[PDB]
Amino acid sequence: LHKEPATLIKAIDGDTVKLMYKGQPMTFRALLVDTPEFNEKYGPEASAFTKKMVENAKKIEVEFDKGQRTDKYGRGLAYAYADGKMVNEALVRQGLAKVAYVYKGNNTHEQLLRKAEAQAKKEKLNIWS
Ligand SMILES: Cc1cn([C@H]2C[C@H](OP(=O)(O)O)[C@@H](COP(=O)(O)O)O2)c(=O)[nH]c1=O
Ligand SMILES: [Ca+2]
Repeated sequence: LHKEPATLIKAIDGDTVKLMYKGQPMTFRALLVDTPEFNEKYGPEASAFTKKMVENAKKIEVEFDKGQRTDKYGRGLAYAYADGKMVNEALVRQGLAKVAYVYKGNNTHEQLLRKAEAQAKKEKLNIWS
């Protein structure tokens, strides 16, 4: 896989963000994770965590996996990075997202993310508290 440039347009919630990619606005959905909706427990915390990460980044990148690049709602499906740090992993590591939506052929980072989830669960963080 390879990282590609994007720029922040607007934070949306814990696992979606609006980015400009190849010059076009798109809503991205983070691969392999599920944050609570804003109306659910830890939803506002997941939103704030992703907002801070993408707003403070000097450099955002997206990395597509090997499979589907957009979902049925037209959202981009990618791993998002903020100054080299994976958003998807960081949410899981902090107990603000569960590993989820693991479809065959877009699952390159699945075991990296599951290792982060096991760590957050051991630490009883957030969703795992
Ligand atoms: C993360 C992800 C979601 N989706 C679809 C599955 C779910 O469909 P349904 O809307 O029919 O439940 C939805 C979950 O996204 P959200 O968690 O953003 O609601 O997005 C994919 O198709 N591919 C993916 O990789
Ligand atoms: Ca969600």
